Amino acid sequence: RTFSYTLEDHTKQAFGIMNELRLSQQLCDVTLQVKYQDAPAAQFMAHKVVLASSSPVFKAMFTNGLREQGMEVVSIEGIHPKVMERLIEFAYTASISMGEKCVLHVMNGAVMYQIDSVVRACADFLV
Amino acid sequence: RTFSYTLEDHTKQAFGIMNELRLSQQLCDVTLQVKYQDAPAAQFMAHKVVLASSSPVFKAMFTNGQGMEVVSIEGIHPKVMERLIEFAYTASISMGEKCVLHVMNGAVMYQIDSVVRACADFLVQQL
Ligand SMILES: *[C@H](CC(=O)OC)C(=O)OC
Ligand SMILES: *[C@H](CC(=O)OC)C(=O)OC
Repeated sequence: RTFSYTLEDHTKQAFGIMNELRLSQQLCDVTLQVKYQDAPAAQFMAHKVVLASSSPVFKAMFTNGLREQGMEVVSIEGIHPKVMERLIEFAYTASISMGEKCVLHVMNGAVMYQIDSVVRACADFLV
Repeated sequence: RTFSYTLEDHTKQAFGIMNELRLSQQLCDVTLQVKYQDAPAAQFMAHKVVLASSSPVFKAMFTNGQGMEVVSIEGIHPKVMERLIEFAYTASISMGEKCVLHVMNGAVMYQIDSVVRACADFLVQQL
């Protein structure tokens, strides 16, 4: 015989504690310090492989070129730090929430990182 | 207003992506050297944050006292460790009726309860 088993919500629960390691700052190999014009500078430590799984350009930033081992500090410009936080959380919890006055900026931030499931969610909200 | 959105198929897609990354040895920080009793020694590369997301033992291992790490693994077979690692990235596992005990023992070593309870429920069928 051949017995097979598939835990359905495993990916839901596995992502649940990958978010714990991000908040507890464990196993992190990238630090996204993002500074925006007329905005307080911020820092978000995350995991390269889990951000690569949610964004093709996050995947491209970390897979090619000469990357720093251990932990790589990445300077990011162009998006507000309060928008990058919305994107990183979506990459860890598969959900995103905000007010009606920021869905435009979050859409532009999600287009740059090609998180297409968010650019279509922000588009369906504005219709 | 308040915008909210949850992509349901996200965690399934993201795991399929970082499964492609482990099959191409990108963004990996582990080399699991499996040394069993007179078995052909095999090696498996994976991510600390992914193995920690599916195994409490792997979480306690990688979160203690950086960079790339090579860990020796003994007491487990390469093919049952390979099946456990594939479960971490695919949430699925498949064995033969003659290998259900050697995988339940491998899963009980790393406290992957979902695989343990499934294999233990298989043995009570023929009992
Ligand atoms: C928007 C802030 C936000 O999205 O809160 C969830 C913003 O930064 O204004 C430009
Ligand atoms: C081998 C099953 C086994 O008993 O190894 C511990 C196997 O099915 O490989 C796919």
